[PDB]
Amino acid sequence: NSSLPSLRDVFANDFRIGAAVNPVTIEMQKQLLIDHVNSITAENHMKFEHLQPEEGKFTFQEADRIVDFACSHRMAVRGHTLVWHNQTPDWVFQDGQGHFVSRDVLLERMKCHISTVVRRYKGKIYCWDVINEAVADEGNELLRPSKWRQIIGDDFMEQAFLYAYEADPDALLFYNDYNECFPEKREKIFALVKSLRDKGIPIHGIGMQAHWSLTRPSLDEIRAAIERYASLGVVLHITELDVSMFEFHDRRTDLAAPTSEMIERQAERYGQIFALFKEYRDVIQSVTFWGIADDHTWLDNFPVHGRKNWPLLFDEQHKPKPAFWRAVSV
Amino acid sequence: SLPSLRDVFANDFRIGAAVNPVTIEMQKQLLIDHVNSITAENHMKFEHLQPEEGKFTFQEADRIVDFACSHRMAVRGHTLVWHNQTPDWVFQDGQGHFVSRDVLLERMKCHISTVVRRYKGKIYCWDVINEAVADEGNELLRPSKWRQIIGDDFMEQAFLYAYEADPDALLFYNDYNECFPEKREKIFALVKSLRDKGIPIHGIGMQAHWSLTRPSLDEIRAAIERYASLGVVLHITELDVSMFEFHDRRTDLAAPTSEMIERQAERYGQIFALFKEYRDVIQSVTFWGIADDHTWLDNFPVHGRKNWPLLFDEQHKPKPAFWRAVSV
Ligand code: NA
Ligand code: NA
Repeated sequence: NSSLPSLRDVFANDFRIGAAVNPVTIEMQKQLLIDHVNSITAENHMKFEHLQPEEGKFTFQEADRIVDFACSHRMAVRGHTLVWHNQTPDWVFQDGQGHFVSRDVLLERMKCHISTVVRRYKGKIYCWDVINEAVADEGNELLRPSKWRQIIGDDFMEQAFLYAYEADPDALLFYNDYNECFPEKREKIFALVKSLRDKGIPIHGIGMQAHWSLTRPSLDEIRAAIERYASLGVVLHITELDVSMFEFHDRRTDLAAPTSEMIERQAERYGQIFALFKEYRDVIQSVTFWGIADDHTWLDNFPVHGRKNWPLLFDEQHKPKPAFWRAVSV
Repeated sequence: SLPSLRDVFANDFRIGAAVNPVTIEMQKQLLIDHVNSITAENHMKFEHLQPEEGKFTFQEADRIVDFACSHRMAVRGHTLVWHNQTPDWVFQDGQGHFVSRDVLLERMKCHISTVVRRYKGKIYCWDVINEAVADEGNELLRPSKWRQIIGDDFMEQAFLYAYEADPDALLFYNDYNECFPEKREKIFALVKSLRDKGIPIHGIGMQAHWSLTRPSLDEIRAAIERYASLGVVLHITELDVSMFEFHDRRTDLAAPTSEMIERQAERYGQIFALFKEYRDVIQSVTFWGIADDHTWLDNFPVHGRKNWPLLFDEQHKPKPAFWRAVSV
């Protein structure tokens, strides 16, 4: 590593380079993070259930440790995430009686959470994934079902963005989602963000999660999605990048190591992706990987529990993989 | 489908490889995919072209030239007059005594004329004189039989014979350790002297048999500048980056270490950035091979010790060095 290029430095004129972390991986992967990144996202500890597990019980200790680490290494922080259909406790939607709460009560609870969390980190966190994954990932409807949407109505997203803007009007506010380059879902995401900007809602950016495979989305699909979203005038962040060794249909559990062909194709794929991101450096301002090295990745247990995946630029011993050298040489 | 080296550097310089007929077959697709210049590693040296007086054995050189010409590759001719790889007959009479100056010039002229005329129109440049400057000491030139018999104008004569045989060729002085300041100044003085005398010497060949740390980038830049100030063409003729420092004769390693691989990558990125910077004065960069399955450094200076000096590995895959070189 002594003579290795530093990712944040190679890309200094193009975009920030980020990693998702938690307090345990900050300790386990500390030197890689120090050597390579200039942005951090909490993998889990700024989600609703990890910040307000019971009403009026806020548990900021883990998030605080992550922000302290970033600020002491001059790293930016992306806040992830305020309003999502997952990892939100049931209390949020329920009354004492158990029944679903009203629209007005859920809006009050949404405003209080957003206000308390965003004001705590104002001046340290420069952007927030305000809405995560509201667009349908299947079928013909625009929006996924969720209790937020069921109880408030379809303007729940408008309200979330307005509450976050009031809490920190200097933050950049994002709509964040995955499968963002598949054309049908891209058109839904575009339509949604267009309609919010067309009402004056303070949505400043689109977060492209980029939970990609070796084959999907194609490079033409990524190009088309970057152009489509940039044409709205928003900022783009690539927010959760990883390149899975398995396609969505491949649910094998038996592989104890990637083949040479997988390792070589992943290297080619990461070179191709970074060349494209560099080509769109005027609209992409940050690329965050959902991790930093193959000793920790959510893809070990998703979408198949208990297997192993090798999705990042560094291996389990924190050494650069063939993908690293192609990524940094674009 | 990787970037092609000749394409990456199309606006900067040719990209070459040393070959022989066995490595053209073993590395054929890498050559076709990457280079636009070829040098014969061995088979255009005097002992491989005229092993006995009047016996010319062009078959292997012809095969290398045919390959190049069939793939739109230039050819650098290597080498006409050198103290190495020249048969004993050249300097001897029938009674085994050394021949006179005039007989050796006749032999030098006959060899150069026959060899250069055969490839005229196909080979665009020649390393006419190889490695004439000394290692150490204050003496400018190393002793050699060529120099002993003819006198110090042997180089002047070789260049005039080569020019006569093909006035359209670029004629080079080629040498190694070309960026060490003491040797650099001798090479400068020698070429300057020939040039000012009107000798048709057009180019300096910088062999660039380098290590991970020597010469320094500052040494390489000074040498490029010093030689370019002569007004000659510059070719990097025999580039390789040894995983061992020259005096390191260690034999214990079966594979490059991660540190070796990563330092070599940084080194090759530094060197190509510098070459690119000096694109105005450098017109070709040839490596002394193309992939680590064949390299003279596997047996020099330690016989049978493997080295890993080039941009592609033994399986013809790009190394970290490839990616940093093309990144510049
Ligand atoms: Na940018
Ligand atoms: Na040039």
